[PDB]
Order: sequence, then C-alpha cells, then structure tokens
Amino acid sequence: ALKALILNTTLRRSPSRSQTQGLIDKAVPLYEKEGIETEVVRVIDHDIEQEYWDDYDDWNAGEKARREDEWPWLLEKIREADILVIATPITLNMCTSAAHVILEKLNLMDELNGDTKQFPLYNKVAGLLMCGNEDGAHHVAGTVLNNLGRLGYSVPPNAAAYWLGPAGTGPGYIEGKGDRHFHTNKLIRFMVANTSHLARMLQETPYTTDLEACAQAAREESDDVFAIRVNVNTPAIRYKRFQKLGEVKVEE
Amino acid sequence: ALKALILNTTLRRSPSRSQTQGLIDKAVPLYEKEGIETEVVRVIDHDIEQEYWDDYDDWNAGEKARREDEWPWLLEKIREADILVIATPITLNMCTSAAHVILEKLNLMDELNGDTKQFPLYNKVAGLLMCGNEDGAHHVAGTVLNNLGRLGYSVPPNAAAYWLGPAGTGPGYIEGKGDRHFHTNKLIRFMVANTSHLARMLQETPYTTDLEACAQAAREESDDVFAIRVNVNTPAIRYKRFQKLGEVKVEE
Amino acid sequence: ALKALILNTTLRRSPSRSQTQGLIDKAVPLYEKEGIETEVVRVIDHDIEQEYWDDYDDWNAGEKARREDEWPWLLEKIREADILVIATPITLNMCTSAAHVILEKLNLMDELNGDTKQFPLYNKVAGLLMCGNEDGAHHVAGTVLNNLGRLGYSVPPNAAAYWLGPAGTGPGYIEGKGDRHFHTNKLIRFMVANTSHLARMLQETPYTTDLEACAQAAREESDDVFAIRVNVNTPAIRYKRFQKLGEVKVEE
Amino acid sequence: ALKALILNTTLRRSPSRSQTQGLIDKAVPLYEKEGIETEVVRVIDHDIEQEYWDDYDDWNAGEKARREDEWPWLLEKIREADILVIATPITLNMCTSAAHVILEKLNLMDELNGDTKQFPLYNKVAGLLMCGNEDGAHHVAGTVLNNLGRLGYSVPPNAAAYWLGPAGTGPGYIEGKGDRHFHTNKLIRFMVANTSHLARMLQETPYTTDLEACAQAAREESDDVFAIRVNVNTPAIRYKRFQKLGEVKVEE
Ligand SMILES: Cc1cc2nc3c(=O)[nH]c(=O)[nH]c3[n+](C[C@@H](O)[C@@H](O)[C@@H](O)COP(=O)(O)O)c2cc1C=O
Ligand SMILES: Cc1cc2nc3c(=O)[nH]c(=O)[nH]c3[n+](C[C@@H](O)[C@@H](O)[C@@H](O)COP(=O)(O)O)c2cc1C=O
Ligand SMILES: Cc1cc2nc3c(=O)[nH]c(=O)[nH]c3[n+](C[C@@H](O)[C@@H](O)[C@@H](O)COP(=O)(O)O)c2cc1C=O
Ligand SMILES: Cc1cc2nc3c(=O)[nH]c(=O)[nH]c3[n+](C[C@@H](O)[C@@H](O)[C@@H](O)COP(=O)(O)O)c2cc1C=O
Repeated sequence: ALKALILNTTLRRSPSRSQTQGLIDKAVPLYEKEGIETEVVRVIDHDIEQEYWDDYDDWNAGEKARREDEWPWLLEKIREADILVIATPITLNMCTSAAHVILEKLNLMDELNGDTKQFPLYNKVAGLLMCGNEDGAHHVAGTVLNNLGRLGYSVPPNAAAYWLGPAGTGPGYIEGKGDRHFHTNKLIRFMVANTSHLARMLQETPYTTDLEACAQAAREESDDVFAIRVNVNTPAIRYKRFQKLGEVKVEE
Repeated sequence: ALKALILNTTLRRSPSRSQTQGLIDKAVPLYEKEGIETEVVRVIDHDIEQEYWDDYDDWNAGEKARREDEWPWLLEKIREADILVIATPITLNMCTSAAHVILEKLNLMDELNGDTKQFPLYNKVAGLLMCGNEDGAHHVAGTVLNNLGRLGYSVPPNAAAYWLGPAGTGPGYIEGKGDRHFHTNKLIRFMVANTSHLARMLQETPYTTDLEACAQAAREESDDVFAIRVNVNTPAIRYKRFQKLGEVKVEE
Repeated sequence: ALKALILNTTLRRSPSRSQTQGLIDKAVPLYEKEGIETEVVRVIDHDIEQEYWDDYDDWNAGEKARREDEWPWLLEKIREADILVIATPITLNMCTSAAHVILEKLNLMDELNGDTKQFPLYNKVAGLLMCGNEDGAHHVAGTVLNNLGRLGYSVPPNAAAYWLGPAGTGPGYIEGKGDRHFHTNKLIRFMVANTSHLARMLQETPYTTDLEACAQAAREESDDVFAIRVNVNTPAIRYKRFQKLGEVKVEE
Repeated sequence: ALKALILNTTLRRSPSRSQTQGLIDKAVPLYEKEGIETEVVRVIDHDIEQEYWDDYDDWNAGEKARREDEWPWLLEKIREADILVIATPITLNMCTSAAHVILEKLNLMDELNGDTKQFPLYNKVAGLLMCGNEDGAHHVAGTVLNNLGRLGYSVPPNAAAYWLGPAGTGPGYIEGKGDRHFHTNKLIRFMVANTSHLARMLQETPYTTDLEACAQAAREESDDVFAIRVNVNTPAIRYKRFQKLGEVKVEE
C-alpha cells in the first residue's frame, strides 16, 4: 500500500482559498483510483522554524532555531510517503518561500540507510503541481526536481503539471477557470499515472546501489586535496580552460 | 541488452582535447561493467542543420533547413538507446549551443507510439555529465533534465555528475586534475549505477500509461477556449490572482 | 549623500559566524571610500512575518499575517537606500528562504509615485553578494536581479560578486580562505565602483519615464480580453505556434 | 546620435513569418521617436560559424571554426550599437540556439579598452524582447541579462518585454493576437523609454571604473593559489560549510 503526500506551499493559511489547491483537488481522486492513499498538508498552517543552528554556530543565537516545532511531524510524513508531490504557487520565478524552507530543512538530513547505504529518501518518487499567474513553471520544475533528485527521489516523465495564464498580472486559476483548462487537466493525469507506476516499480525493485561502495572506489582513484594556481595579474573574467600556470605541489 | 548513448556537446571538433570528455572517459567503462553497450558521439563532428522549416514557413527560405544532413542518423541512435547521457560543457550558465540544437531538433518529434499511446522516448532513462570552469551545473541539470522529462525520459536520483572549479575563470578539468577529483568521481559512479538500474527496470516493467486515454478524460472535463478579461487601466505589473473583472462569454 | 543598504540573508542569527558576511566585510569599506553611507542588516535577526493576507483571503486565517512585525522598519530602509545589495548565501541553487521572504514582501508594494508615475523603487541601483560552497551564483544572480529590475532597480555591469568552491560539499568562504580569493575580491571591487557610479548618475539624472502615459498608449492599441481556442483532441505537448483553430469572438 | 541594434534570433530564415518579429515591429518606431537610429538583424539569415578553435585546440580540427564568415560584420554592429536588444523566441526554457551561438562568440572578446581599462562593451545598455507559447520569459531574462551584464551592459528597470500564452502548446503571438495584447504592449513601451534614457545617460556620463586598478588592488589582498582539503571518506553530498580538515600548505 503506497502513500502519496501532497504539500500545498501557499503563503495563505487555511481556509483562505488557494489557487494551487485547485490542481491538488484534481490529483487527489486520481491517486485514490490508482489505489494510492493520499494526504494533503498545507505547510504554512504548521509551525516550522526557519532559522538554522548547528554546533559551529553560536549557542545562544541558535536557541530559536532549536525550539520545539512541527518539523519532526512533517519530516516523518515525508519519510513514510512513497510519492512526494510539491504543490507550489510560483513566486519570483521560484517556488514559494514556504516550499523553500521545507526543502532547506529536508536537505539537512545527513544520514545513510542501514543496510542499503543509500540516502534516506532513496526509492521514492517526486511529482510537482505548480500554479502561476503567467510564467515560471518549467523553471521551478527544473530547480525543485533537480534538488529532490539529489535527495534520492526518482522522477518519471511528464511529472510536472501546472497552470499559467498569459503574459500579465493575473488573474489566477480560479477566476481564469483553470479547473476546466484542458492542458493542465491532461498534465495532471499524466503526472498521477506516471508517478503511481514508478512508485509501484521502485517498491518492488528498489535501487541496489551501494553509495558507500561507490565512494570507496572514488576515493581510491582520487586525491584528498584540490589545488589550482590563479592568474592574479588580470581583470579579465573571460573563461580560459587552459591557463598553463603549472601544477600546485602540496605538502606531505 | 541495453544501450547507453553519450553525447559530448563540446564546441570543438575531434581530436581537439575536450575537458568534458574526461568525465565521459570515467563513465564509459563503468557502464560496460554494468553490462551496458555504450557509444560516444561528439555531435559537433557531425553536420546537423540548425535552421527550422515547416509548412507554415516560406518554402524557399526553408530550403537550407530541409537539406540532407546527419540528423536522421543521430536521431535513430537516440531512439534506440535506452540511456541517453548528455555530456555538455557549460556555456553562459547553459548547456552548449550544440546541445541546444540537438534538443531543439529532438523536441520536433510529433509522434505517438502505436500501440502504447506514449511519446516515442517513453521508458528511456537520462543522466547528465557536465563540465564548467566554476559555476552552473545544477542550473543546467534542472533545465536539461526537465526538458528530457517532458520527452519521456525518467530520471533516477543523483543522475547529474559534474566537475567545476572555484569562482574564477578556470582552468578546466584537465589542468585542474578533475580526473582525480573525489566528488566528481563519486557522482559519476552514482549516476552510472542508478541510470543502469532504472533502465533495466523500465525495460522489464515499462509505463503502461495511455496518454490518449488521459487526454480524452481531460477533454471531457475541460473547455476548448481559454478567455480572461484584462485590466487595461493600470501600469502596474504586480501580480493579482483575483481581479473581479467578470467572466468572458464566448460565441457559440 | 547616497545610502547603500546591504541585506545579509543568512539563516543563522547573530553573532553566529556567517560565510556571506565575509564578502560584506570587503564591500562596506569600499563603499565608504566612495563617500557612500552604508548599513548592514541581517534580516533573520528581525521578526518578519511570512504568511500572506489580503481582502480576498479569510479574515481570521489572516490574523497572523496582519500582525505587528519589523517589516515596516525594514521596508523604510529599503525605500530610502539608493543602492540595495542583497548579500545571500546559496540554498537549493536559489537565494536563501530569508531573502525569498523579503523579496516576496517587497513585491507587494502596489503604489505609483506621485508625481513621476513610476514604481516606488525607480532610480535605485542593485548589486549582489553571493556565497556558496560550490555552485549557483550566476543562476541566483539572474533570478534575483531580474526580479529587482521589475521593481525599478537598475543594474550596472559586473554587479554580482560571489565566492564558490569547486564541485563538492564545502567548506565555505571562511575555511576556504575566501577573503584572500583573488577573483571574488576583484568582483567585489567591480561591483562597488559600478553601483556607486550608477547611483550617483541616477540621483542626478533620474528616469523621466511616465509609466501611466506608457500604459495609456498601450491601452489605445490593445484589447481588454485575451482569448484563444484550444485543441482538446490530442495528448501532444509539442509546441505549435500556428494551429489554425480560428479566432474567438467574444460578447459585447 | 545613438544606435539600437535589435537581433531577432528566430530559427527560421527570412521571409518566413516570425512570431518574435511582431514585438520588434512595435519597438522599432518607438525607438525612432526617441530619436534613436535602429537596425534589425535576423541573425539566422547570416553565416555565423558555431565551432570553436583556439591555439590549445588541434590545428586541422579547427579549420572550419577559423573559416571566413559573417561574424566580424555582426560583431562590429554590436560594438557600435549603444543599445543591444536581443529579441529571442523561447526554446527549451532558454533563448534560441541562434541567440546562444551569438552570445558564445560575443563572450570570446578578451580585450580591454585603451584608455578606460574597461571591457569593450562597457557603457552600453541591454533590453530584451521575448516570445514564447506559454512559459519561460523571466527565466530567459535572468540568464541572458546576467550574461550581458558580465560583458559590460547596464540594464534599466523593466527592460525585458515579452509575450506568452497560457499553459499549453500554443498558438503563438500572431494567432494569439499578441499585437493587441495590453501587457506586452505596455512592457515594450517601458523597455524602450528606459533603455533610451539609460543609453543617453551613459553616453554623457560613462563609468569611470578602472578595472585594472580594481584588479591590482585585489591582487595585493589575495593569494595566487586556491587550495582546500577534501573529505574523501564519505558518500554524503550534503553541504558542510565547516569541515575542520585543516589548511593546505603549498610549496614555495
Ligand atoms: C510575491 C509574489 C510573486 C509572484 N511571482 C509570480 C511569478 O514570478 N510568476 C507567476 O506566473 N506568478 C507569480 N505570482 C502570482 C501567483 O503565483 C500566485 O499569486 C498564485 O499562484 C497564488 O496561488 P495560491 O493561492 O497561493 O495557492 C506571484 C505572486 C506574489 C504574491 O502573491
Ligand atoms: C562562451 C563560453 C561561456 C562559458 N560559460 C561558462 C559558465 O557560465 N560557467 C562555467 O563554469 N564555465 C563556463 N565556460 C567554461 C567551460 O564550460 C568550458 O570552456 C569547458 O567546460 C570546455 O569543456 P570542453 O573542452 O569543450 O569539453 C564558458 C566557456 C565559454 C567559451 O568557451
Ligand atoms: C539547505 C542548504 C542548501 C544549500 N545549497 C547550496 C547550493 O545549491 N549551492 C552551493 O554552492 N551551496 C549550497 N549550500 C551551502 C552554502 O550556500 C551555505 O552553507 C553557505 O554559503 C552559508 O553561508 P552563511 O554562513 O549562512 O552566510 C547549501 C546549504 C544548505 C544548508 O545550510
Ligand atoms: C524546439 C522548441 C522548443 C520550444 N520551447 C518553448 C518553451 O520552453 N516555452 C515556450 O513558451 N515556448 C516554447 N516554444 C514555442 C515558441 O517559443 C516558438 O515556437 C515561437 O516563439 C517562435 O517564435 P518565432 O517565429 O521563431 O520568432 C518552443 C518551440 C520549439 C520549436 O519550435
């Protein structure tokens, strides 16, 4: 039994009407008919601390960053979901700042599975739902899906479904009748079908890759110091792949 | 028996030394040990016409665009390869212009399989090898992999492997000793192992998605006209998702 | 007398050591020698509410979004600064989420000057300081500077200065000795000199553009409805600039 | 007397109808009324060699890259134009491959003015005209304008004007009636007015920045070697700005 987790990263608290929620409302029943259990979280309804602290930071400065919040609750849902769908409005040609905080904190997991020697989100599947007034879906898809791929998510074809109006200021999905927009509706159906299939596949046949084994082989064929000479005698910023400055010989 | 096709999109003809080729030289024997037959094409060595023509263009203007070239030969290799690896230098925070032409022409296939009702590059797998002097790998990964995902490629985790120096003008992979660069070497191993596994998986268990069926369902729940009113009384470009201008009623 | 405002958008509260602060520490005395008064704000030290509310949202949901915070104080500094420098670490190939919130709220100003009929941040100048462990400076520069340009900032050449290490996980500017990194140091000097000159220029000779006049002329040559027919009979997502579906005739 | 040069980077030869040309047709008379002499070049009509050669490449391989073509003619127009407007369709969420080749070759100028000690395209002004069927204008604006800023162009506010339809496959500007699209028409007017003003300003009051002087000061405060230790004992790719590996001591 697979679980999809859909994160609506709108900046507006429930029950304020969300343009992005309209795409989510299409995807949820399609996943259920795939036999996939689905949960929708509007992350901005939850207290997720944005500030950062670790042991290299100042202890007292980090007090707020270390406080109790709802991130462990959300992180556990992400860890248990086989399909993660970020459902984000577009803001500044990016995902929202709320999606941004979530991904920042998700990228703090410095663990390795057991057992498999894989990053903890390996064998999961990502899709995207995006809503903008005019522009930015493909740019946001590239950025978010690239980052989720680094975490261990696989991405099927046609995994990013979205609504946009024409060049202009709006209006959004609701006044623009996005729920009857053919292109968006077909993309959502593509996404659900492809993410569902890939998730079933990877649940049966997960990656067997041993990342520690890959890294040990890489260590045997690599140096543990990076060093290059720099031409400090020019204002030029033009790229020069060959500069013939000589190699750097490092101590001991 | 699976085939990987690696496209070196350097701007320099063979046998000029390519910085990017160094990453390719790591990946090729790793794929062979996976039991995967690999071919490397340096696309700039081949005559691929950049100009565009179709029936809406002017006939005589399109003569050069319609000429005989090596694109059918390259396209057939792409169609038969189960794994496509774009191996691109970074240029202007983008892939090279040679990669750009290839992807432009690849995006002209307006066909649907048989049979499966899928885009013709469905069930294939993409990875990336990238080389830059300082910056741009993740940006290029997002853009290229998003576009290949729209064509039907699936992307495993950690599918983009790359080399970059620090902020500066260079030098590149060769003078910078990228062949002994631990991070690049481990990323290449991650990519080969994950793309190989996903390609074997999809060869055994391809997507069953029927895109025509998805589109017919989308047609039943959608309009065949998009129409919104525009506020023509303001210089503002600030986004307004609600503008309360009223719906547009369309003829017949 | 011109003012530069430099916003350090690190996620860590003062006095935690910030890698990005090192670039700021170079820029501040260079601006002073230009005769420019400079202020550094670490925005995460201040209470800036992320949630959104306006009159189309639910009143009670918006209570937290409407609360008293430090945004008016920060916004007034931005309005009075002739040079805005966003000094951002790189996170997820983007600016930080803290920079993201600031820009989101900055993009909510729906006002027009007086008087000049220009957006309120017209005639100001933007630069960027960026710090990453390996990659993303140019991508972030494009996204942030494009967005600030839409708000009214002008951008001189070589306005984005940054530090990055090579492909890898780190370390950052401090352990990587970025303060003695020639390329970063020269870029910072370029940025300060060019932003200072452009700000002095625009203070003496501001844009005279009348955006209302531009919009009224655009209204006279434009429609107040956007409408196109859609081909609802295909799964294809391939772009077709000509589809010969016929024009849409709109009521009255 | 100032000159604007507008480069239509469509992939289709004249006289094939270009969607992007429609935006150019709006901008050209607006520049003339500003008293600015304007020239439109459709770059794909001209023979511009894409392959690269320099002295580090193989001599015989580089023969085609070194051949006589129309690039010197185009480069001289770029050097003499005070305003450069790239007018590009959107392809793969990027500018076209033809724009890409032009910018690649433009980025090969490794010269410094005289005299001013500035990059040769200093004191010029850039704007953008973009046309897409649905999505990508802001992403392309960020990438292209960032790159032109590195070359010496200044960018005024609201310098990128564009047309896009809603999410979908098309049609383009012509069938979509982009010539009567209010938002695009007002953005073009903004761009012309702001680029014209900034170009007049910089012709009267150019940057006085001495980039050689900036670089010499940067040399005095910097090292001529970049060197960091690498942790070769982990598969992790999570970013760690502090790794406490110790500094690298370099020979002599
Ligand atoms: C600060 C800001 C920036 C925006 N940037 C963009 C953009 O870069 N591209 C777009 O197509 N739309 C945009 N929009 C508009 C749009 O994305 C957003 O209003 C809409 O999708 C909201 O969906 P939601 O109800 O929250 O679920 C921006 C809106 C704002 C402020 O609310
Ligand atoms: C026109 C141009 C733009 C470049 N832009 C970039 C860039 O935006 N980011 C980088 O890290 N390196 C870059 N580089 C340098 C770098 O990518 C490239 O030289 C190197 O990888 C070549 O590899 P190759 O031998 O062809 O296989 C740019 C180089 C040029 C000209 O050759
Ligand atoms: C969640 C996350 C994402 C990061 N993404 C990136 C990235 O995409 N590209 C980079 O070069 N460095 C990156 N880094 C590392 C880097 O930008 C950042 O640690 C460093 O500049 C901090 O500067 P600061 O002390 O806050 O002023 C990411 C770091 C984190 C977590 O702290
Ligand atoms: C290969 C390809 C990729 C495209 N990618 C995009 C895209 O990523 N975003 C868009 O809005 N439109 C796009 N389009 C469509 C669009 O940009 C283009 O057809 C239109 O502007 C042409 O203008 P022109 O007549 O040449 O001056 C892509 C079109 C093609 C093939 O012709």
